[PDB]
Amino acid sequence: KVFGRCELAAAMKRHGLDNYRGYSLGNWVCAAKFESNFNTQATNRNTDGSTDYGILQINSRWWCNDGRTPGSRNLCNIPCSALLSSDITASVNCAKKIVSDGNGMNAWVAWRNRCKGTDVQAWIRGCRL
Ligand SMILES: [Cl-]
Ligand SMILES: [Cl-]
Ligand code: NA
Ligand code: NA
Ligand code: NA
Ligand SMILES: [Ru+3]
Ligand SMILES: [Ru+3]
Repeated sequence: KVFGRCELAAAMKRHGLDNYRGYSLGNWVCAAKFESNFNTQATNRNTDGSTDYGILQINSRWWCNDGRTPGSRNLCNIPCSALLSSDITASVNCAKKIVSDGNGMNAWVAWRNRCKGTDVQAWIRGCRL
């Protein structure tokens, strides 16, 4: 599923991501924009052999099981394919664990490089929320 901007903002809010660990909704929408262009089916292989999955590009090195990332963990206790669903529940619940791990949203390199310190509220501007 390719979400609309305001559609994803609303789904993220319903799932409790708005202001989760202090990160306003626009931060999450901005991260999803640059990680996946709002496409739940996005996958990308990393140089270390792990793969990133879903709207928030969650990595198989630590967070989900894909059966092909040696020495990895599955800290969200989910198959990585669950992060590709049109229903964002699995991605949101796993993202909550990631953002609580110590470094906040810096876990998402694209958030740090493209959203952090910008006017992230623009990503939810105009949305009925
Ligand atoms: Cl915001
Ligand atoms: Cl980047
Ligand atoms: Na957009
Ligand atoms: Na894994
Ligand atoms: Na594996
Ligand atoms: Ru850690
Ligand atoms: Ru930890």
